[PDB]
Amino acid sequence: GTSKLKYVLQDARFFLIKSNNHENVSLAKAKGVWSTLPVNEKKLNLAFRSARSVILIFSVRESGKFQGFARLSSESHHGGSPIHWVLPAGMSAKMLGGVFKIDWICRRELPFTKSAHLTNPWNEHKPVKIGRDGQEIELECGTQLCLLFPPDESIDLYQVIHKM
Ligand SMILES: O=S(=O)(NC1CC1)c1c[nH]cn1
Repeated sequence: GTSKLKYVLQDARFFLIKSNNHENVSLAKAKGVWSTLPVNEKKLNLAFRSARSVILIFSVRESGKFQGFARLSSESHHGGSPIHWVLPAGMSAKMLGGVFKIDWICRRELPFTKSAHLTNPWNEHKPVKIGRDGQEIELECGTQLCLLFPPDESIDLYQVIHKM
């Protein structure tokens, strides 16, 4: 069903994450972590304190798809075990902010062709697939986008609900 998912998404905030490669999304799915540049790190930390759920929706550049979505479970923190991200050319690990813990809600893919009817008011009402890394997605658009993903029957949202 979709009822616990809708509960998790109620009054949530949504952010588009545009990964340079599949390897970084694979690492995030395996380890339950994400790291971003300080400009986005600051936005996500502010959002984490402001809302019952902050949802990251992931898309690998040139894939034509989203790869899933996850909920922030912490603010960013430094000093963990290093994560061997595959960084964009011209970028060192020192340029990253801290590490966010995340709980995956859906690890299934959604092709952009299925989200063509959804536009993001916070990005000039362009299709929600369009946006820079860290673009906030307005509540209604973000909720409908998440509801379009195939259900991920491997995930039990009971655990996610208790952290809210
Ligand atoms: O270099 S990043 O700020 N973070 C990670 C490498 C994991 C980034 C690039 N594209 C989206 N986010």
